[PDB]
Amino acid sequence: LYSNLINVKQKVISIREKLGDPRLKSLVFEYPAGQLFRVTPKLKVSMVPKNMIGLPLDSKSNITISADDYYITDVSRNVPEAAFRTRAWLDPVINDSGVIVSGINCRCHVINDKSGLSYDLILRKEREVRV
Amino acid sequence: LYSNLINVKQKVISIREKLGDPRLKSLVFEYPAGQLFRVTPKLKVSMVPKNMIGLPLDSKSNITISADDYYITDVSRNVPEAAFRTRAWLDPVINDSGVIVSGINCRCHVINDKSGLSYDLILRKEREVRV
Amino acid sequence: LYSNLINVKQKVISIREKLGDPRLKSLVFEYPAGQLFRVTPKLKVSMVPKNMIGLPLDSKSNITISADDYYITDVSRNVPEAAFRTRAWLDPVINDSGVIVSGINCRCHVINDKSGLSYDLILRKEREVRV
Amino acid sequence: LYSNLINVKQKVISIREKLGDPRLKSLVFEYPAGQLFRVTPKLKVSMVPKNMIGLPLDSKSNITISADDYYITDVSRNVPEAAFRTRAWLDPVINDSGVIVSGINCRCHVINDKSGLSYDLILRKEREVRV
Amino acid sequence: LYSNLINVKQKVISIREKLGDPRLKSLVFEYPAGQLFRVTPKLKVSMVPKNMIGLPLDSKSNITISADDYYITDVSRNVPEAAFRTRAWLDPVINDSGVIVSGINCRCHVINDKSGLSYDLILRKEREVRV
Amino acid sequence: LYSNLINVKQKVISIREKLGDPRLKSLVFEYPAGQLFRVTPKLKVSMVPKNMIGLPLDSKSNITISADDYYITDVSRNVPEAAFRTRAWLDPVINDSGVIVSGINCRCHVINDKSGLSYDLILRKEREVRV
Repeated sequence: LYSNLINVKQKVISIREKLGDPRLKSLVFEYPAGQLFRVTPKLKVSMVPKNMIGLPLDSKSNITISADDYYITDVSRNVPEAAFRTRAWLDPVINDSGVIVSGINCRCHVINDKSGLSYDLILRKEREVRV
Repeated sequence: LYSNLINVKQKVISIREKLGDPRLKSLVFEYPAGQLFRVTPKLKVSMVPKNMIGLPLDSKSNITISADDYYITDVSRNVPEAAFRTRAWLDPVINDSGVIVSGINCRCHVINDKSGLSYDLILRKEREVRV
Repeated sequence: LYSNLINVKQKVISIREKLGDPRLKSLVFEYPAGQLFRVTPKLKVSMVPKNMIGLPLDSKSNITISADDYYITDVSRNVPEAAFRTRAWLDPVINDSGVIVSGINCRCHVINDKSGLSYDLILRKEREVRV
Repeated sequence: LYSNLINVKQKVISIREKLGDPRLKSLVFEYPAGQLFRVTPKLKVSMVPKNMIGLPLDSKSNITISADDYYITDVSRNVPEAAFRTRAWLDPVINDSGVIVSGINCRCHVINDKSGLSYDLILRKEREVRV
Repeated sequence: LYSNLINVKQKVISIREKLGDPRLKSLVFEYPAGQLFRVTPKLKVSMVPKNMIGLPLDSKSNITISADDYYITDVSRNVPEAAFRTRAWLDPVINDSGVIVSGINCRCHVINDKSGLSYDLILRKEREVRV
Repeated sequence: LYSNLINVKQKVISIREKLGDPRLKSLVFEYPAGQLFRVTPKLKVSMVPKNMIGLPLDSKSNITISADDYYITDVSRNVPEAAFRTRAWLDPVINDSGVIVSGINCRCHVINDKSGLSYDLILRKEREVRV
């Protein structure tokens, strides 16, 4: 069916969090304009190693940076597609208010959507991060 | 035989649309001069990730673009070959008239025709799109 | 034996034409000086995708072209070797005379002869074609 | 569980040191500010071959160096993550004091953390080493 | 033993010539200073495709050439090693005298000697050939 | 154990020399300062093909050379590690004295030590050789 398949995939994946593994990271998005959208499972993510590159703002400049990216493997399709056009945060903290203080700032760099029941995406860290 | 094989392939593939998967996208072509040709199955398509490149209009210019392409896997051979020389639209909308208002503009970039009973093609998005 | 093997290979391959597949293309050569040599089987051929390159006449010029090539897989060794040094035509038309009007002009670019009983060759389209 | 799994992995790996193999090297870190953190198992490490490169301090200079790196395969996750942000020493010697005299100076270059129960890391030798 | 193994390999390979295949080419060398050394089996050889390169005499010149090479697979180790330092001829003709009139001129470009009982070598055609 | 394993590996490999194969080459080192260290087995070695490169003494000069390297596969770990920092000779001749007259001069270029019971190394020929 592909409709209940994504939801059952979320239910079966929710077993992974009951086992304490350190690869699990909390991902949040800001899909609506002002407030946040959180992925339900505390999914796992790997880190592709860094590469030393020029600035993406101006490539032919003295300022250079290291591009750091994260590889998120099992992320449900139930999340809105337009969420991927908005900045994402890995391990964020929410206060008493609706804002976030600390976390690791990332932007969706490349989408892999070959599997029909889950997305898989790589997201690049911002050049300036909070923590 | 290869004649009825393409038609039976269309009939068996028409099962995929009865199952609700999000990878299915509607493809239309404009093979005749003025009006449209629609592929029968609501086939699936993947997105190859973007690459930052110079302008194809003038390569050695300040203006740069991102080349975005789509990978259409199961497309029948029953479609006319000359349709591939005309612009294509992914998820288009047809009004009361014969024209299209909105959709994602693409052009056939590379043809893979190794299989004798279906085409497989990658089509590059236009630099300017409607939606 | 390798002598009757090529001829039996031609006989068994002649079954493929009795089945209507669209990958079959008629190849002709002009091996003797003035008249034509036609390969017996209506063999199949794939199209390797195009690449944008400079002119082979002068590489460091403003004029650029797209190199288009065809991959012919099952072609018998019974054809003369020296035929491969002459221009080839894919889907040609012969009139009442011995000349050809229309067809797709190609030249043998690379030979693969690893198999002892058939050639396999890739042939590059001419920069100027008839149809 | 993933909690006792890392500790049992340390216990089973502690068998490797009871067998005398020469690939085993002692790794120490300086995770707290001033004193040292030693990995429990005398784990094995391979040497990726050297490459001749420019200076990382100034790339477009006359001074060039050879980048030498070590590939540490089985290293437990029980070590603090922040230890990887501090210099590491391969085969170090500790005196009567808390300082180290001799050893091979290295810095964590790339982290591979695909396995959920062990890290695997490559660490680049410093340009100036003690021994 | 490796001594009789090469000779038995020559005897068993001598079956291939009794079967008429077109991949068989006669190779001769000029290992002694003035007269010729012929390999015993009429071994087979494939043609790696051509590449357009600058002149090896002067690389940064207007004169360019195409490097054409041949891949000789089954060649016995019984031939002297020093024969490979001398020019080789594919399909040569010997007259009534000890000289050769026609043939395809080649020089040993790269040696593959991984197998302990046969050589395998690629030999590059000379820029100027006889036929 | 890994201690007797290297010695038994030397004993079992000493069978290879009792069979006459031409890939066996005698390797000697000069690990102590003045006299020689010979590897016990007459191990086999392959030749990686040559590459045309600039001078390693000055890269941006008119003088160019061909880098020739040898791939030594089965070499025991019982040899001292510091031997690899000294020049090596393939097929050397020892006179009545402790010096060597003729042989093929090589230097350890890259070490592969993934296997815990044998080294495997590639060693580059010197630009000037004796024979």
